[PDB]
Amino acid sequence: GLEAVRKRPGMYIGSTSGEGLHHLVWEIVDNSIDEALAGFAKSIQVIIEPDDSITVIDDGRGIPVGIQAKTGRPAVETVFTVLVGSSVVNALSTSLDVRVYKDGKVYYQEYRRGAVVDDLKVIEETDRHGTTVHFIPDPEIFTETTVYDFDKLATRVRELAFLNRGLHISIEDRREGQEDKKEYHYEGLEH
Ligand SMILES: CCc1[nH]c2nc(Sc3cnc4nccnc4c3)nc(N3CC[C@@H](N)C3)c2c1Cl
Repeated sequence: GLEAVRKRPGMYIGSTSGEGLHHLVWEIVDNSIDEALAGFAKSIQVIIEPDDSITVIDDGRGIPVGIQAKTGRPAVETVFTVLVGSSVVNALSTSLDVRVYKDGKVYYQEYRRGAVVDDLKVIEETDRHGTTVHFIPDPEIFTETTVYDFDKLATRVRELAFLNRGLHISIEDRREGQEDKKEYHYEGLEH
């Protein structure tokens, strides 16, 4: 399964250079965009964390957490563990954690180099809804660079806001000595 992704990442993300590093972000962001298209997500935050890890936060419905008859596993686990790019991001990260905010509960699971740490667990109560995915790209895969380009991300985030008119989407850099944030929103009929 995902071991094939770790051994031939070039076949899944096109490059293991800086281009592939940035592709990981879009693979997660695209899923949040799909949930905006479904009509439920209204805002997406992309964050470059101080350690060059990535957090993507949306306010959609939250990935389904119920057990599937075909797998006997929660749907959210399958999203990240079965090879449509979320599992690819998981495989090529040292760690990925998902929090699903749904029906008053926060459901949490984490993976390490693609492998499950523990069963999905309720860790908190919540009044919000959505999905938060955080990942640390694997330097064993991204041997050229693990350092993100804020302008590169910002440029595409702006493009995505335009193509998805009505969406709120932001990009934030939390790295030392260069903290920045840009927020984008193109108006619909209310304009
Ligand atoms: C933060 C990134 C994110 N946000 C996400 N938000 C949702 S919300 C959602 C999507 N589809 C549904 N279909 C049926 C019922 N509930 C749904 C909720 N789903 C997700 N899935 C599900 C399948 C795959 N596209 C990933 C994601 C993902 Cl990944």
